[PDB]
Amino acid sequence: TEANPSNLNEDDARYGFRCCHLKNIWSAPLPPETKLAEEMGIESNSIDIMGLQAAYAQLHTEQERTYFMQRYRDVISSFGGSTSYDADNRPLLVMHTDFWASGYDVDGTDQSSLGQFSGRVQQTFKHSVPRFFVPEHGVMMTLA
Amino acid sequence: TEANPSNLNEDDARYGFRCCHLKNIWSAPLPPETKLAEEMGIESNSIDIMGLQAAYAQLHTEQERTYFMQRYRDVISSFGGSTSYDADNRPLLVMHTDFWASGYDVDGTDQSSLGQFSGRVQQTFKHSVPRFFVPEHGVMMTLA
Repeated sequence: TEANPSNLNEDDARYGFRCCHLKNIWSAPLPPETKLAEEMGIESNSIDIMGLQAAYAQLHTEQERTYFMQRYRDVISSFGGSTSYDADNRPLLVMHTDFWASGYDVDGTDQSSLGQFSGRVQQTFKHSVPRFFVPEHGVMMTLA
Repeated sequence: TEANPSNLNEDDARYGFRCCHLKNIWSAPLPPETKLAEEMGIESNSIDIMGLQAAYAQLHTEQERTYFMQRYRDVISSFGGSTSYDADNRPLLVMHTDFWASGYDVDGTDQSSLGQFSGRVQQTFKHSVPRFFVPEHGVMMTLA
């Protein structure tokens, strides 16, 4: 929530924010506040089995939310409904491309560099956005 | 359970008993003694999860009963069996008809009644019982 580009720090402002590593077991853990146990109160000597039933149901709603419905839009999708991008002010994703960056090695050829190599990665790529209709004034930003 | 027509009160005896309003949220509530919680005892520090399981099962039988199997005949139907009308001494329903009672308005036509109306409801109707076999002596009663 920085208010001005001037509230950003050296690195961020010049290179952009940092993003998440590709997903793996250690970089895609369940949200840190994930419940590991759900307590349910009980009268000194008895337990309301009907309440216990509700308790679970309630928990279920809580979990679903924590695990994958943390964003309003996703909760509404949960019900089988939908939301315009104006509903939560989300930028509209118009096109997403992804590709691997490969290249070649350069062979060292002098007395000491003979048998050495330097990797030069150089990948060509196309990123094409199909004719899009702009309903209101604004910006079309493309990032990498 | 009145024993003699003479044990009936003025209104009842002359006009018949009162019946339930058409079903709606406030006139078709779950039977007043419907369970809102089912307690299950538990040893001071532990709970028998196997018992809890049975507890629910038992409850289920209790609920089903309260909600819709309060009559013997309905419990037996529950098992996929059947009962003669002699089993619980139920009168045999031979024919049930239902219809709406509409009519017309009568227009007022004198100096003060001009522009006034009186509703006269008058509905024609047929109630036909298909040839029925009477197995034993008795009565064929038709009520409205």
